Amino acid sequence: MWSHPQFEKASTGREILEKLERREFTREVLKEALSINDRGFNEALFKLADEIRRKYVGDEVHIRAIIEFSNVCRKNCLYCGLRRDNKNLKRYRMTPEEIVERARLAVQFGAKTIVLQSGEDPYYMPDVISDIVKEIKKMGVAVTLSLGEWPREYYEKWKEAGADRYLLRHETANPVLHRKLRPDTSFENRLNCLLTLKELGYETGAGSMVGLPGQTIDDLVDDLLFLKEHDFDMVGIGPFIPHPDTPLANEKKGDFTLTLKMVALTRILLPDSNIPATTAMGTIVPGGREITLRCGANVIIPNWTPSPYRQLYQLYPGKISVFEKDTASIPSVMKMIELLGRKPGRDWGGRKRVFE
Ligand SMILES: Nc1ncnc2c1ncn2[C@@H]1O[C@H](CSCC[C@H](N)C(=O)O)[C@@H](O)[C@H]1O
Ligand code: SF4
Ligand SMILES: [Cl-]
Ligand SMILES: [Cl-]
Ligand SMILES: [Cl-]
Ligand SMILES: [Cl-]
Repeated sequence: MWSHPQFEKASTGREILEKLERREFTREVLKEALSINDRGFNEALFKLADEIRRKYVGDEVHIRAIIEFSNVCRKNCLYCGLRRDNKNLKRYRMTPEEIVERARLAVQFGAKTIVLQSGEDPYYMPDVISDIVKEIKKMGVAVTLSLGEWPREYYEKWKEAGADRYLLRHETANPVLHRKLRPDTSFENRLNCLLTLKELGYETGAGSMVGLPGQTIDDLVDDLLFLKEHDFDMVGIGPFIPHPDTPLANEKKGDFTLTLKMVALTRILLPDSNIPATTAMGTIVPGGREITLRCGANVIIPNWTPSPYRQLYQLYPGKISVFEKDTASIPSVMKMIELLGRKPGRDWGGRKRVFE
């Protein structure tokens, strides 16, 4: 019959940016934004996200000092170096005293939030965690937990102990892919944990990997819409990095640009959310965290795990620099912040509601 030509790419690209600026976040708009492979479009997207960042979360880059206190995990996620079937990794557990005193040292170096992260290690759950949380809360700082999926009763105990925030990335909002990559659990379980945490009054963090095997652009759009639906306080996003001692060893690595676009779109969708420049972004590209901080991120998470454990928390290859002294990360990120013309957080850096 009659013809159906495409609009010119330049004019399409400009209309998408205009729709984002007017906050018309249709599925087709988000899909096209993630599908365009044009450096000028991408740069404009990043500039929009940076503008939104400046307006609604300002110039503070919040520093969260993480202690990865055990690499023992009862789960078997296909992507993760810590999966239980990986026997080519030395496992470790830190004592409560080691954890508490290491947190105290971060606080003295100026960290206003301590993040405690581990594999799903039953040793500590729930009472050892509670005791550690109570001790760190006496230091005058925020406490964030990232311990995986546990019963409501454990989450309730940890909140009573004084925990402020919980990070539980949704990983992938595609339920079919979620079950294939995380064969012990389900997207439904993961979402129920996130809903429970919010109900209990935690500030909650979700987020996802970009470039997982079997994940499409339509799946990434579903990730963005899920994030928007829940108005998450925090969103952690990074590229999938294949680990050699996992079933996903020979799969494609996630793409840096596409991941940066996911960060920028997250900022645009959730203007006053706390969004880190993740270590995975710094792993895949030299200076990756600094780039991400100019594309909508406003949080950085220096690695505060001590030797000799630090080098064993091998979620993905390249994660830990072996040349670094284990107290170098906090000063390092402070210098990075200074060089970007930003400033460290003044207070605990809790999510505020200033948009709308
Ligand atoms: N191969 C890989 N590439 C990139 N990020 C990875 C990865 N393996 C794991 N991660 C990320 O590292 C995060 C921490 S795992 C530790 C916390 C807890 N076990 C949990 O699963 O929530 C995960 O949420 C995941 O998104
Ligand atoms: S992602 Fe978290 S739950 Fe899954 S294997 Fe790794 S440490 Fe365990
Ligand atoms: Cl945090
Ligand atoms: Cl994160
Ligand atoms: Cl990361
Ligand atoms: Cl670091």
